[PDB]
Amino acid sequence: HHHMEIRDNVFLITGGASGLGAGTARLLTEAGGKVVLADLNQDAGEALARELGGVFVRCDVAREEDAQAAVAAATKLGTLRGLVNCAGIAPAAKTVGKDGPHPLELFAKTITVNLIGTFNMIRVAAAAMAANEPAPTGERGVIVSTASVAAFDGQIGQAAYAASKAGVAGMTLPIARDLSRNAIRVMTIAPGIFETPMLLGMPQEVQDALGAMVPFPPRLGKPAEYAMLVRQIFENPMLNGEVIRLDGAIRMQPK
Amino acid sequence: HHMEIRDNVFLITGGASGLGAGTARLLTEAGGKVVLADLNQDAGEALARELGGVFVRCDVAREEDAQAAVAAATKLGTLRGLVNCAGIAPAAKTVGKDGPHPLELFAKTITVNLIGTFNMIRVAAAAMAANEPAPTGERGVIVSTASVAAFDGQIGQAAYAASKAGVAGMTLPIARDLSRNAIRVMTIAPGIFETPMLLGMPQEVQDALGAMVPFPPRLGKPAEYAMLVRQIFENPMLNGEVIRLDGAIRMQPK
Amino acid sequence: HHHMEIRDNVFLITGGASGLGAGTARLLTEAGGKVVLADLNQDAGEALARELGGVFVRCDVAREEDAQAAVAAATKLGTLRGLVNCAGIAPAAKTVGKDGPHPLELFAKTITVNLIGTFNMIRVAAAAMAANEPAPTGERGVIVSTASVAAFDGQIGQAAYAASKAGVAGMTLPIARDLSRNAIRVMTIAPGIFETPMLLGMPQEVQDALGAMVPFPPRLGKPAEYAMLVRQIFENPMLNGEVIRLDGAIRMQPK
Amino acid sequence: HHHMEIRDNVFLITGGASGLGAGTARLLTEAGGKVVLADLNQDAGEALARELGGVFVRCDVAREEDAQAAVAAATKLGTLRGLVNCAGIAPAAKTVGKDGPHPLELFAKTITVNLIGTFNMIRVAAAAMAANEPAPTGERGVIVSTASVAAFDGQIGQAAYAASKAGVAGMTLPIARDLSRNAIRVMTIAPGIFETPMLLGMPQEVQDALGAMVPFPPRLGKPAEYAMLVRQIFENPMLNGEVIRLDGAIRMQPK
Ligand SMILES: NC(=O)c1ccc[n+]([C@@H]2O[C@H](COP(=O)([O-])OP(=O)(O)OC[C@H]3O[C@@H](n4cnc5c(N)ncnc54)[C@H](O)[C@@H]3O)[C@@H](O)[C@H]2O)c1
Ligand SMILES: NC(=O)c1ccc[n+]([C@@H]2O[C@H](COP(=O)([O-])OP(=O)(O)OC[C@H]3O[C@@H](n4cnc5c(N)ncnc54)[C@H](O)[C@@H]3O)[C@@H](O)[C@H]2O)c1
Ligand SMILES: NC(=O)c1ccc[n+]([C@@H]2O[C@H](COP(=O)([O-])OP(=O)(O)OC[C@H]3O[C@@H](n4cnc5c(N)ncnc54)[C@H](O)[C@@H]3O)[C@@H](O)[C@H]2O)c1
Ligand SMILES: NC(=O)c1ccc[n+]([C@@H]2O[C@H](COP(=O)([O-])OP(=O)(O)OC[C@H]3O[C@@H](n4cnc5c(N)ncnc54)[C@H](O)[C@@H]3O)[C@@H](O)[C@H]2O)c1
Repeated sequence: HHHMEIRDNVFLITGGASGLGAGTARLLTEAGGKVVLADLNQDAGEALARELGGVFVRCDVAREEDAQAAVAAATKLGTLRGLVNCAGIAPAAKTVGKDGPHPLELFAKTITVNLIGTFNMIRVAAAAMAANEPAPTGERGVIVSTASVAAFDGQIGQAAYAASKAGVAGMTLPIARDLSRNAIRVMTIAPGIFETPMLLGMPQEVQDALGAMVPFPPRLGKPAEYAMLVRQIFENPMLNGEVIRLDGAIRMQPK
Repeated sequence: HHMEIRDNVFLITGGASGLGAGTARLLTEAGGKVVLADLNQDAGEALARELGGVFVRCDVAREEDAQAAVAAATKLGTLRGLVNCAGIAPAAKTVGKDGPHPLELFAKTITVNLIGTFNMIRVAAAAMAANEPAPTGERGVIVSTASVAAFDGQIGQAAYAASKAGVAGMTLPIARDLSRNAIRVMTIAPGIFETPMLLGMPQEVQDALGAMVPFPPRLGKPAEYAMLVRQIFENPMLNGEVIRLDGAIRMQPK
Repeated sequence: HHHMEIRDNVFLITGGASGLGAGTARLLTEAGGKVVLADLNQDAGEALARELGGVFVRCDVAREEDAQAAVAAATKLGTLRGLVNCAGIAPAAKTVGKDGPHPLELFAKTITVNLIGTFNMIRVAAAAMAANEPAPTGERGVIVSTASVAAFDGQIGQAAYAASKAGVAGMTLPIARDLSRNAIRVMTIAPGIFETPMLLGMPQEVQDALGAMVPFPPRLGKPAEYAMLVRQIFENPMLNGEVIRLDGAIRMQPK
Repeated sequence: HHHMEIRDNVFLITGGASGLGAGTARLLTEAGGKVVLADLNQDAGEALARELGGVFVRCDVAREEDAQAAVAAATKLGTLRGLVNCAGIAPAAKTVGKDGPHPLELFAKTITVNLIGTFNMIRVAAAAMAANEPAPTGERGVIVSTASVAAFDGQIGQAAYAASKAGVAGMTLPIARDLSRNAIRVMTIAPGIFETPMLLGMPQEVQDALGAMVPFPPRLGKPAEYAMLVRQIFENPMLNGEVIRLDGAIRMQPK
C-alpha cells in the first residue's frame, strides 16, 4: 500500500461546476473516482455531472444546511475520501476608492464565501471522514483547499480576497493538527493565474499580457495542472499541513 | 527624522484592556492624545479619563461604530494612528466530541477579529487620507494585531488562526492600496502576553507557558507590545510587514 | 503534451548512492528514466548504478571539475532533463558549546557541501540544459533541490544545517527567475524526517518516538514518498520557484 | 527595568566603516554606547572610530583570528551587550550568463563574507556575552544580523546574494534557541534598498527610479532608519528569533 486509491472512492468538489473545480472533477473521474459537484451553478453543474457520471448538489458553501446536504450525498454515493474546496469569488475594490472606503458588505461577502465557506465544508466533511475506516496507507480522508498567491502577494484592490485566502492558508496547520488523531491530512494549494471563467471581463489582450509576466511557463495555468497537484496530494501520504504555490514562479506586483 | 507622536491623535480599538490599554498609556506618555474604542464602557471611560483622552463605545464589526470612533478622533485633533487590538480568542476543534466545530463560533471569531479590523482600517484610512502629510511624509500609520497563531495555529485554534492569518495577509495589499495616500500599514503578531485574554487559564498553566518561551522565559508585558507600536509609528521605512513579537517561541499542537 | 516525459530522458541525482537520492533514482528508473548517480560513495553508487542500468560518477558536489564530469556523463547518456540535488550532510553543534564556540570549519563545511555544492551542480547542469531543444511542454529541463524543514524550524544544534538549507530554499526564486528565459523550472523540497542513513546516529527508539511526534502519518517518511514529489515536480509544468514542505505537518521544537 | 541600557555599554559593529554599520555606530554613540567598529576599511574605520570616541579593529569577518580580536577589543572597552552584523557584499551574476555558468568563486565568496562571516562573528561574540552578568531586564546581550529582502524576493542575478541572506535569515531561530539558556536575543533585519556606498556604480537616475518603486516612502532608506530599528531590537526584551523586513513595502521584481 503506497498511496490512497482514487478509483472507486468518492470526492466532494466545491466550485465543481467551473474552472479549477471542474478540471479536478475531470481528472479524478478519469482516475476512476466518483465525484460530487457542489456549486451554485445548477445548469453547468448538472451538465458536468452528466458528462462525468457524478452527482450534482446545489450548494452555497457558506450555509450549514447546504454543506450537510453535499456531504450526505457523497457518503450515500460511497466512501468519502477527499474534499476539494474550489468555491470562491474574487472581487476587486480598494481600501479607499474613488467613492470612499471599501464597502463593508463586499469585504464580508468575500470572507464569507471564501473563508467561512471553506471552513464550513471542512468541518462537515471532516466529521464524516472521521467515521471512515482507514485506507491501507492510514488515511481516513484528505482535504485540499484553494488559497491563492494573493495570500502572500496581494495586489492593489485585493484586500478582501487576500484576507480571505491568507485565512485559508493560515488555518491549514491548525486543522491538520486538529484532524491528526482522525488520520485526515489537510493541504492547501495557492494558485497564481489560471485560465478559468474567474477571468471573464479581463479582455483577451490583458490575459495574454498577464501570461507573459509569468516567469515559466509564460502563460496562464490550465485547470488540469491544478488537478494534477490535487492528485499528488491525495497520493502522497507525507503531504500535510502545508501550502503549495502553483504559479510559474510569478510574484504579483501592486498593479 | 520621524513622525512625532506628540500632539497627534491615536485611535486604539480594544483600548480598555490588555495590549490596547498598554499602547494607550505609552502613546499618552509620548504626548499623543488617545481615543479608546471598546465594548467595555466602565474600563474604557476610566482609562480615557486617566490618560486625558476620549472613550467611544465601539463594536468594531459595526459600520456606524467605526464611523463614530473615527469621528471622535478627528474632532479631538489630527488622526495619525490606528491601532487595532480588539479581538477574541475562542477555542474549538474542527471535529469535537459532540460534532463539528460550530459554524457560528467560527463566523463570530472571523467577524470580530478580521472583518472588524478591516472595518476600522477602511474608515480610519479614509479620514487619514484627508490629512496634510506630516513633515516626514506620512498622512498616517495603521497598526493591526495578528498573532503567532497566524503561523503556528494550535489544536482548537482554527478560527482564531484563520482570522489572524487574514489580518497578517492583508497587510501588504492594504499598504499597496494606501501608498498614494502616504499611509503606512503594519502588523504585529504577538506570542503570549499577560493580559485578561488569559483569564480562565489558571496561574500554574500560565507560568508553565512562560517557561516554554526561549527568551525571555515569561509572558510578554503590554508595554513591550506598546514599544513596538511606537517604533512602527516612528520608523518611516516600516511598511507592509508582519513582525513576530514572541520571545522566539513556536507554538506546538498542544 | 501534458507533461515532461521521464521515459528515455536522463536524470542526474546527487547523493544518489543512498537515502532520498537512491529512492529518487529507483522511482525515475521504474518510470523509464536513465539515471546518473553522483556521490562520494564509490561502492554503493557503482552498485546502485549497475542495478538500475545507469551510470555512476564519483563526485564531490563542491568541486567544479566533479560537477563538470557528472554533467558530461549525463549528456553522453542522452538528453539531460532533470537534476535532483540530494547530496548533503547534517552535523550538530551549538553556537556556544560546553567547550567554546561552534567550530568555524564545521559551519563552513556544512555550508560548502549543502549550499555551495548544490549551487555548483545547478549552474553546470543548467548550462547543459540550456542547450537542449525544449520538450513539447516547453521545458528544456527541471531542477529540484533538497532543503529541510530546518530552513524554517531549526533546532538547538542545527545553526549550520539550517543556514545551509535556508540558503537552498531562498535561492529557488532568483534561480527560477535567472533560468526563465532558458525554460528551466527550479523547485525545492523541504523534507521533515525521513528514514535514511542520515539518521545512523539516532537510536531506533529515538527514531520511533520522533515518528510518533509527526501529526500525520505518525512515522518517518519513506524515500519513495520524497521521490513521488520529485516526479510530480517534473510532470507539472506550473510548479516553479517554490519550496514544498514534505513533513507530515510536523514543526520541529528546540529539542 | 523596562529595557537594556545602551549608555556606557559596548556594541561591536561589523561593516562599521560605512553605510548601515556606520549609521548604526553613530546612533548608538549618540545614545551613549561605546562602539567597536570591525571592517576591512582601515582608513575610514579608524577615522570614524575616532569621530565616535570608540575603537577600530581591522577585521575580516571570515577569519577566526579577526573575530577574536574584534571581540577582545570590545570586552577590553567595557561590557559587550550587542553585536550588529553589517559586513557584506552584493555582487551580481546570473546562474547561466552569456559566457557560461556563474563562476563558482563568486558564489563562494559571497556566501563566505555574508553568511559564514556573520556566523563567525556570532559564535565568538556569543561566547563572550555568555560570560556577562545579566542586565536588569535579564539579557546578557543581543545579536542583530543583516539579511536583505533578497532572502525572499531574490532578483535575476542575485542567486549568490539571496542564498547568503536567506541563510542569515534562516539561522536566526536556531541560534536564538541555542542562546536562550545564555539569555542572548538573536534577531535579523532584512532591509530593502538603502542609500549607502553599496549602490556605488548604480547611476543616480537608476537609484532615483528604484526609490520611486518603493510603495511608501517613495525613496531609498536612510542608514539612520536602519539604526533606529537596531535600537528598538536592543530595547525590546520580547524581540527574539525573528526577521523584520525594513523596506517601504517593496517586493522586488525579477528585473
Ligand atoms: N483562476 C485563477 O486565476 C485563480 C488563482 C488563484 C486562486 N483561485 C481560486 O481557485 C478557486 C477556483 O476558482 P476558478 O478559477 O475555478 O473560478 P470559477 O469562477 O471558474 O469557479 C468558481 C466556482 O465557484 C462557485 N461558487 C462561488 N460562490 C459559491 C458559493 N457560495 N457556494 C458554492 N459555489 C460557489 C462558482 O459558481 C463557480 O462555479 C477559487 O477559490 C479561486 O479563488 C483562482
Ligand atoms: N494576550 C495574548 O497572549 C495575545 C497574543 C497574540 C495576540 N493577541 C491579540 O491582541 C489583541 C489584544 O488582546 P488582549 O490580550 O489585550 O486581550 P484583552 O481581552 O485584554 O483586550 C481585548 C479588548 O478587545 C475588546 N473587544 C472584544 N471584542 C470587541 C469588539 N467587537 N469591538 C470592540 N472591542 C472589542 C475587549 O472588550 C477588550 O477590552 C487581540 O487582537 C488579541 O487577539 C493577544
Ligand atoms: N533524512 C532526513 O530526515 C532528511 C530530512 C530533511 C532533509 N534531508 C536532506 O535530504 C538530502 C538527502 O539526505 P539523505 O537522508 O538521503 O541522507 P544520506 O546520508 O542517506 O544520503 C546523502 C548522500 O549524500 C552523499 N554526499 C555527502 N556529501 C557529498 C558530497 N560533497 N558530494 C557528493 N555526495 C555527497 C553521501 O555520500 C550520501 O550518499 C540531504 O540534502 C539531506 O540534508 C534529509
Ligand atoms: N544598501 C542596501 O540597499 C542594502 C539592502 C539590504 C541589505 N544590505 C546589507 O546591509 C549590510 C550593510 O551594507 P551597506 O549598505 O552598509 O554597504 P557598505 O558597502 O556601505 O558597507 C559594508 C561594509 O562592509 C565591509 N566589509 C565587506 N566585506 C567585509 C568583510 N569580509 N569583513 C569585514 N567587513 C567587510 C565593507 O568594507 C564596508 O565598510 C550588508 O550586509 C548588506 O548586504 C544593504
